[PDB]
Amino acid sequence: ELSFGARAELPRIHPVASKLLRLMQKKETNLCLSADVSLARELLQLADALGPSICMLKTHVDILNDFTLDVMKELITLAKCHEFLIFEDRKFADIGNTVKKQYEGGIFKIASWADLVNAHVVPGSGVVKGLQEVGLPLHRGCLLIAEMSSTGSLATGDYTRAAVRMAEEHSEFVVGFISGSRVSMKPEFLHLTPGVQLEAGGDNLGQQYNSPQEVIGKRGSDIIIVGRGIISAADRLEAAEMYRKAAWEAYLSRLG
Amino acid sequence: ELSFGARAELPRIHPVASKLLRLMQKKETNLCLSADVSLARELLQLADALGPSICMLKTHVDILNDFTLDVMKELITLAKCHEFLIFEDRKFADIGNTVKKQYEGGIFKIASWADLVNAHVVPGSGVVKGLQEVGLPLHRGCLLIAEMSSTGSLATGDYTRAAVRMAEEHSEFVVGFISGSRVSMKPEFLHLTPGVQLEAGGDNLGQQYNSPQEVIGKRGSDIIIVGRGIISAADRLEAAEMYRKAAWEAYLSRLG
Ligand SMILES: O=C(O)c1cc(=O)[nH]c(=O)n1[C@@H]1O[C@H](COP(=O)(O)O)[C@@H](O)[C@H]1O
Ligand SMILES: O=C(O)c1cc(=O)[nH]c(=O)n1[C@@H]1O[C@H](COP(=O)(O)O)[C@@H](O)[C@H]1O
Repeated sequence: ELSFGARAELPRIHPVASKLLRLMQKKETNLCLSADVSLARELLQLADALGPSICMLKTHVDILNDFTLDVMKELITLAKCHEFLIFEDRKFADIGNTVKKQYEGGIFKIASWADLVNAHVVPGSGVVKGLQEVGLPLHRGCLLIAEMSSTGSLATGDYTRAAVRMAEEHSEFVVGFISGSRVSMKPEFLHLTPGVQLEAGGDNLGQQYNSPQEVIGKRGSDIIIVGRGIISAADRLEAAEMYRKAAWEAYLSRLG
Repeated sequence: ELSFGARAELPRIHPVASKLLRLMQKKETNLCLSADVSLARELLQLADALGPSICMLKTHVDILNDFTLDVMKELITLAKCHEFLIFEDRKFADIGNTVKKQYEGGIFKIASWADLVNAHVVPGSGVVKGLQEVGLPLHRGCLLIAEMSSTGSLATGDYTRAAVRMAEEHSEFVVGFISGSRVSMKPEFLHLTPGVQLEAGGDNLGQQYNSPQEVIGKRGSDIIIVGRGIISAADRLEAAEMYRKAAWEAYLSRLG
């Protein structure tokens, strides 16, 4: 098993994956903040304060009440300052012809500011082809949703295998997965795992939590995605540091 | 098999489904326009001119370059004038806690103007529970994506059966499906079928077309969803009338 720094140099590595893996090793962080807030001011204050602690800030641009492209300009300034990627968790899931417009256009112009986006594999490989026609020219990357954290998820068995095949057949653009575990044996591919908290539990709408030690250490994922475990805490900086140290040590102990 | 008018009166019918079925029978239309345009002025001119020909106007609010809530106010005025429902084809596909905010909030406030939305069933029933916590109080309906029109679709076999079970277990809010065929034997549930053109063919990004006669007449669906077959035509009114007459006669001939 290679370190994040060594994976950053693999011959078939995507440039976006390389950039991410380099800053993970430099900063000793494999934490992605899920910035699930409705106010631009809170998004930007979290990005600035937690920037040093995170490898990635995950957005849902569509829940931001005061979205403007200028808010995202301010977010990019912080991403460059503190060295983290921006991941818009848009979960594209339409035919190729539709998702290309949803990615490039509308009010959000997601491709103009998001290093990474993700997509469901249920519509077939046209979802990836449509996205890649915008994303490849704009030097972006994509994650495929191979497993989900929610109760009743149908992303199991043959579905997960189909997501891995689709990623591996589109390595020019697909850099990894949203998954609960290592699903690809190819080290060029990032595994990002949501549904993470230090304590056992869930929410009232099907979210299920596992710990950083379980998903990084036992299940072999690379990055933890954490929302409420940080966002709902009083001191979001110390919460981010707890999650960072948990995920980083779990990674180190798997490397041996 | 019951007429649309008789289905509108079924004991377990959802109010949104009833409203739709009534106006389908009154206007002799089972055509949903897929208004896949980037300009508000073109969206509203199509809604006004084609309103009399359609039972439903399907939006992708996220590809509209000049979206404002006022554009949607003007769209509702036309929907009320010409009697059609508004369906935002957002394909919600996240955990319940996330989709409730994506449905109610952000810039688009989808629940404030959309009669219908749709959701993928891949995350489990939490996607429906989250949406229904916004949609039930706002008297809205939801369609579940049981089958998809695109090449390589994984929405087959057990997946389609899971979508039908999920719809049937959430009949307070789920009024039907996006499907290629009749998938539910319960007549209270609408079947809407995209991937429709009069001529054989497809697009370059995995879209596959079948005719109105095939999907309404042979496959037993209720409503055709048509985008480019109308939108790319020079005379979009006559194109809409051709699709309306095709879908309506296919429906009548199945009734006998
Ligand atoms: O794509 C994701 O990040 C995602 C996939 C999934 O399987 N589960 C999942 O929870 N998510 C997202 O990750 C975040 C989880 O947030 P918390 O449950 O608050 O930690 C939310 O923004 C979800 O939309
Ligand atoms: O939800 C849908 O309407 C949808 C599901 C699906 O399986 N296939 C499908 O094409 N659609 C949508 O229906 C429309 C099809 O448009 P045309 O291919 O131009 O007729 C697009 O807006 C798609 O996003």
